[PDB]
Amino acid sequence: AQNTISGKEGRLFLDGEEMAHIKTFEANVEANGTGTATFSKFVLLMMDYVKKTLQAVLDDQSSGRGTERVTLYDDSAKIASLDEEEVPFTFEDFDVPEKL
Amino acid sequence: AQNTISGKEGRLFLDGEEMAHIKTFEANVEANGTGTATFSKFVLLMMDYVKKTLQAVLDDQSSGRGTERVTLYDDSAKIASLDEEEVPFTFEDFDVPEKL
Amino acid sequence: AQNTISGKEGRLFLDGEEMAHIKTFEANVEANGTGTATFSKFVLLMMDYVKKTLQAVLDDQSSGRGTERVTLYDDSAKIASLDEEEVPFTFEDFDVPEKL
Amino acid sequence: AQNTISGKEGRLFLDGEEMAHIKTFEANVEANGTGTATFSKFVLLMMDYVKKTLQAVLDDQSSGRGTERVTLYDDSAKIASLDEEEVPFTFEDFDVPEKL
Amino acid sequence: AQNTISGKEGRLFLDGEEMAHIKTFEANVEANGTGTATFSKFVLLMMDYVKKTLQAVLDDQSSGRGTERVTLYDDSAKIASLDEEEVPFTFEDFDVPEKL
Amino acid sequence: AQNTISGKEGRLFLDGEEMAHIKTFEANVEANGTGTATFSKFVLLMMDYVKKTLQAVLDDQSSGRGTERVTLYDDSAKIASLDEEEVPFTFEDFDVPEKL
Repeated sequence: AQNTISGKEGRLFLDGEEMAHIKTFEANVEANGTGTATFSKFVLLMMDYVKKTLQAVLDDQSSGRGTERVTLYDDSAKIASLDEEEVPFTFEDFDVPEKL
Repeated sequence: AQNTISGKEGRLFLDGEEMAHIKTFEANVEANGTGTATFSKFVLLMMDYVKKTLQAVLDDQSSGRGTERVTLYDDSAKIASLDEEEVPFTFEDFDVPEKL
Repeated sequence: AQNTISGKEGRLFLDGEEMAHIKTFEANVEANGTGTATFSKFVLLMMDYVKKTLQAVLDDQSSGRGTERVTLYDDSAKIASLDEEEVPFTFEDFDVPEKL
Repeated sequence: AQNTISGKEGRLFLDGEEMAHIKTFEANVEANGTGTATFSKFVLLMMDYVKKTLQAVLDDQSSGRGTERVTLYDDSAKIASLDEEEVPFTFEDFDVPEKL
Repeated sequence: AQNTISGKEGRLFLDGEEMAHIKTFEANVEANGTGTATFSKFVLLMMDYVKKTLQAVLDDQSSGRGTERVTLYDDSAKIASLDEEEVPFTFEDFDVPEKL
Repeated sequence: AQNTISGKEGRLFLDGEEMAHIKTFEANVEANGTGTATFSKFVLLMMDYVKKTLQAVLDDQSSGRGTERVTLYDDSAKIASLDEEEVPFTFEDFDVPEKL
């Protein structure tokens, strides 16, 4: 429900390579969880990777503090990706390490 | 129904520590009541606290007077919070102490 | 139906005390009638009063003339008010005394 | 259907007295027909009259020509009017006499 | 479906007389076809004529080229027109003769 | 679902001739796939061709990289096209060759 989490403009890295400037994304801590996000070659490349680390900028308007980075630590999908924009994904842990 | 109450940008304090710059929130005096509100570490931290004092700025457009502060005095939720943005909550008393 | 009536920014007075800067309101001559309106301490105070004279500025776009004041002459509600924003109310007479 | 007709800001006259600056109105030649329109004292006064000549400015965007005046030549309603804004009405003839 | 066609601001001529500055219109090649369009005296006059040549400016955003004129070559309707704005009509051929 | 792909302002070429400045288009890798897109003479001409190579500018907001060109390599439709704007189509391969 409101146990949601989402963040503006982000980038996902496959073991070090940036692979898609993923825009709006919105997860759901179930810190394992499910979520969704919308995303050139590189990006798409990165997507195929996350299919098989998404580091964005948190968009909590409440601003309990200010604005921090959010990372989302951690095959059908792989095939769907062979050709809507809201793609599903399932991180295994989330985090808000630094401010900004 | 219209026995509602809501306020723009607010902050909730857990025994003295600010823990989430909670944005739009909207309660419902049943001054005990139920409500909802949408909210980094600190904020989220504060949320886990209110789960187990929300002091915002009233947004009554009628402006019967001007603009005053609203405080909302005073586990499943705690678990939901482990990972939408509209979170539920149940204050035990509300108040409009000062103007602004 | 169209036998409606409504007016922008208004104020309701309880025997002389202003008690809520009530924003948008919209009545319905049945000049007795029913209506609804959306509304700090003072305002809320005034509300508890009207629960048990709303003088606003008419918002008829037709502008058959120009812009005049509208007054709305003249317990469950009282209890609902102990904690949505569209509150119901039932004036016993309406009026458009002066221009502006 | 599309056999409609409507015009921006208008005024209705009861045998010579302007009685309501009626805003958006939209009729329907059945040049007798039915229609609807949304509309201080004077205006409301005029309304009670038309209940028992609406001269506006045509709002045909097609602009087959330019912009002309539209007049709408020629009791339950009377009672409804004792207290929504879209009021019904039934002209007995319409016209687009002059340009502007 | 997408075998549609439409064009901004246009004018329809009855054997040489302009008779309505018809705004947005949208046809459908079935180059015979059906369509709809929304449209003072003159315009309305022209309408009664087309009831019994619509030359507008094409609004294809794809801009496969640029912006060209569209003409639409070539009684119940006649009666409906005696008093909504989206009127139906059935051209017998369409065309995009010149650019602009 | 999110295995979608779409791109702003594009142009489709029939063996070398530009034939329609096709605006918004949105495909779906099933890199063969199905899709839809909305599109003067030339454009329409090109359309009749693709009916029987669409090269646009990718609109991935995620911006995993920046902004690259997207090409979509490779009769009922032909007939529908004889007269809505969202036309269907079925590319046989997609591509994001260069940046921009």
